[PDB]
Amino acid sequence: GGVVVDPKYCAPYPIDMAIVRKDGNFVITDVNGNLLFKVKEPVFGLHDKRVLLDGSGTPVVTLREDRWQVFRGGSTDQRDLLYTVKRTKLDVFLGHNKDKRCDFRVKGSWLERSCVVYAGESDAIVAQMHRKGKDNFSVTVYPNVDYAFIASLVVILDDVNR
Repeated sequence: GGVVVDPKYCAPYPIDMAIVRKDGNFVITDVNGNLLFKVKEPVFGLHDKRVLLDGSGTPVVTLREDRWQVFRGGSTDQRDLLYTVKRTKLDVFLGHNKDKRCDFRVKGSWLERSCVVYAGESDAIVAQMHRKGKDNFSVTVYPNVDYAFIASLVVILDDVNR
């Protein structure tokens, strides 16, 4: 129940995330510094779409906007819809969920660096933010949890703050 984007983005040990900023084009890498994804606006003069790229520049997911849809790779087609995010904090429904139990939810505060992601029908914590051009927080992704999936929520939490 931890695979959302691709089972390949699921490690057997916890992965700490980090955001670094050099119009929301920034990077999320691990805390040692290795780039996990590059986050960018796909079109100049268009702030409602962002794309997560791996280090080869290949699109992993595309987020398109109080409501966001996240798509496979570099697409915005309904046939590539992975999940929808609705603004206790954020609720996450996978594509097949056409109705009203969340598959995941986000609670806590972005500015307090207390974001925590929970699996719906189990309430298991799958990711946890900790307060520390690096931003003032880390996000631990727990084993077998899809870290590309957690990265978009970070992207979405950052979208709401900005």
